Amino acid sequence: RKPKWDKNQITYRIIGYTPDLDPETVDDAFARAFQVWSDVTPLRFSRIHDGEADIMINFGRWEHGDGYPFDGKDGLLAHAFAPGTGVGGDSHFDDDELWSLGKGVGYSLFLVAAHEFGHAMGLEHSQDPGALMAPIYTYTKNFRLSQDDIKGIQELYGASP
Ligand SMILES: [Ca+2]
Ligand SMILES: [Ca+2]
Ligand SMILES: [Ca+2]
Ligand SMILES: [Zn+2]
Ligand SMILES: [Zn+2]
Repeated sequence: RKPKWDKNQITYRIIGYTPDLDPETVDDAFARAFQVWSDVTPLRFSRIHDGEADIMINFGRWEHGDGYPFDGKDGLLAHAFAPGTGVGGDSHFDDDELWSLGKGVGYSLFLVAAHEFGHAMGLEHSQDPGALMAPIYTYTKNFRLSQDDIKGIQELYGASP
């Protein structure tokens, strides 16, 4: 009934950056976001620096060339497409927002990314208020995956070796 990736080897590339954080910190917040899923499944993520990747990462504001617009400060935060060719799997983040690692003021890039990557793997929203896949953003200092999230991703790719 649902679409998923054919093999467990997926590539990704950060083709656009934001002015709000150091490039090395951005690369780290994105890798940490992928690991939350690879720790409970057989999935493997490899970063490439040339050519097109399975999951293209980017930033944008308002219409950015895909029919699905953003909306300035606050409101929508980001979005991702289901497993598919071409644009499928791509994750876009709104740059009218202030990205940080939570706290002071802004939205945690690590938290929003972990959520969008669940989409790129084939997950939908969850009715569980405490789930990472819930539709609303909530900041928490000590993050941990809920049973609901673990149960859904393992249903699609199996459990961790
Ligand atoms: Ca917005
Ligand atoms: Ca893609
Ligand atoms: Ca910004
Ligand atoms: Zn987009
Ligand atoms: Zn979502």
